[PDB]
Amino acid sequence: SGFRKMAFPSGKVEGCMVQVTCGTTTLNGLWLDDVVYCPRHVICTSEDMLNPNYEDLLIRKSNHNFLVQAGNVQLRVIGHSMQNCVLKLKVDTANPKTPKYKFVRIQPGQTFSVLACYNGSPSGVYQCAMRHNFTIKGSFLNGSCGSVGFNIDYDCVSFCYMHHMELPTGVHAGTDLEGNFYGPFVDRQTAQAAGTDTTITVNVLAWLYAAVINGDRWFLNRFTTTLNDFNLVAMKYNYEPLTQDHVDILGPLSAQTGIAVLDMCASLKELLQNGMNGRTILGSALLEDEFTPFDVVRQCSGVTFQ
Amino acid sequence: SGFRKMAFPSGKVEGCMVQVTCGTTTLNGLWLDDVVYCPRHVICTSEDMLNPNYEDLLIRKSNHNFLVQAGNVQLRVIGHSMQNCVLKLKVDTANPKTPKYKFVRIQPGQTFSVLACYNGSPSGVYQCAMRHNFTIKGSFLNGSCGSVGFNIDYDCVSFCYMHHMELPTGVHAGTDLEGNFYGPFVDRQTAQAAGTDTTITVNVLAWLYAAVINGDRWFLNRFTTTLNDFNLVAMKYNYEPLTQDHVDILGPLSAQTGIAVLDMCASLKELLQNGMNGRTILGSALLEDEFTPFDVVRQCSGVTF
Repeated sequence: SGFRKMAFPSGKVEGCMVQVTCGTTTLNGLWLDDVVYCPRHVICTSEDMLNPNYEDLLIRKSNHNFLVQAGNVQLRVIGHSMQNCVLKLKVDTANPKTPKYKFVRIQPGQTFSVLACYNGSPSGVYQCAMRHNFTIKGSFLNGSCGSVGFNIDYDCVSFCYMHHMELPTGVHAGTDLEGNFYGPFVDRQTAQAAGTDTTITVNVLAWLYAAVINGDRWFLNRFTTTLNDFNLVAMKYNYEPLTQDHVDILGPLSAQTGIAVLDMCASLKELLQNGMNGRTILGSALLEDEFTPFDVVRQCSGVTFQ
Repeated sequence: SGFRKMAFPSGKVEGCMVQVTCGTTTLNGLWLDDVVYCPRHVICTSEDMLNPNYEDLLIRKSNHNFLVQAGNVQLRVIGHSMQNCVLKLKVDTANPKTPKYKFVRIQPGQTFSVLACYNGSPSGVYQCAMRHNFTIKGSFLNGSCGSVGFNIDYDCVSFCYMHHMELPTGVHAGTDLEGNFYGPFVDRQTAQAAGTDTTITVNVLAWLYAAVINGDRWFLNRFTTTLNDFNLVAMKYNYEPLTQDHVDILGPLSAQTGIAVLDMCASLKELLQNGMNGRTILGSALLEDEFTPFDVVRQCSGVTF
């Protein structure tokens, strides 16, 4: 019993974190095979950060200008290239700790674990959702640039995120491991602000199922609804439209509890309009939207990894 | 910036979990050097779960009654002894991934990370706190017995909890790594029930300071209170009483923000009286009590680690 927000065990990734230094700036890198991956704004200075010329600044850099430390050991750089917003440093040694991995790009609403690091050292791990405005609400202090987010499938690590910057509202923005930003952001010291966010409706439903699985059920009612009636209510409360697809991923939970998806939907729409009656669900006084359906299944059936 | 419920990286503990089987019972064990630790109820059968005589049960076991597997590999048990409610199995191989570690016993309000495991394999990692009724509100399924709680300050792993059982209310009870239960609980399937759970006041106050550090200000007021008057009010909301030691502990955060501890107590008292008015603090719509003053400092100022 019980239900916590839960991250993937981080061991496979802590073996990959290194420290990267270019002049006065030091940040984190991801050492896989013989390549170290890190944000390309490491080559920047404070002077040319309002308008970087990243191709221009790169070639002028020597392979020995980049200093890569893995713990007490130094890594010689024998080459570099830039892929979108990610720098790649070729080193002469393969990482003996490289796990099975693959680079994936995630969809808004999907969750992942973040390994926050500083000076190449893993500091903490936590669970984030890719918000619909393509930010994540993380916890990142100065020097956490280059920290990575990931999921684990069986024994394959899926790297989905690499941290680049903080937005003025305190939310965070980054790229996939191929250097493409999530959302309408750029890595320049310019003025940027996240779009308007929406509740990940399917995640709220999954969380309500997790509450029912755990015996927390005061919100269930006798009513049902349809996609059309629900969505008209959802827009006015700034909720993501519930598609036919969403219902089918909720299938397993709809089976294991005996509450149909449109049945659960009528409970959620009542909570939207009436409120929570000063009560809590799963020890929360707000509708939690950072648990995906797979997160609830993985946690309420005990999937383990390697 | 930002503030999240954060766990320690789990790699150092992942290298230590193994699967321990006795008869038809399988749970998790902790493999450090040449000892594997696990809950001693792994040696119970179904006839010995109301009033098990563990000394009697254990002397009847041979080393070959215990199957220990680290992944693909079988560990040969060469001895066994009992320390309070924890079994210790000596094996012929020290664990090559044993980290630097120690065993500590924690006090209520303290937080730690939990590496939940099944059949010796990690399923996930989350943060917990030891409540004042000496339970934790974990997330455990059947087969999670033997999972451990830990902190990693610097490079030393501090093991402070091993999971033994779930109580009829959904909460969990366990031991330190010396086999002593937290609280009045026993590893018997007899009727047991958690004492009243109080809100961990010093942690709430710490979280409110973390909010101010992060820029939240809407809940501040111009009142201050005495320590006695605050405890009279907070008691009525089932809050833990605040001692002078707690006031000292909040001193550093108090200095960093400029808000006196007793003046933040006045803010908490008002929040209990009016609730949140639909607003949030640090992303939450209730008052969080699972962050220590130490947790707040580590996350809000330099952590590195």
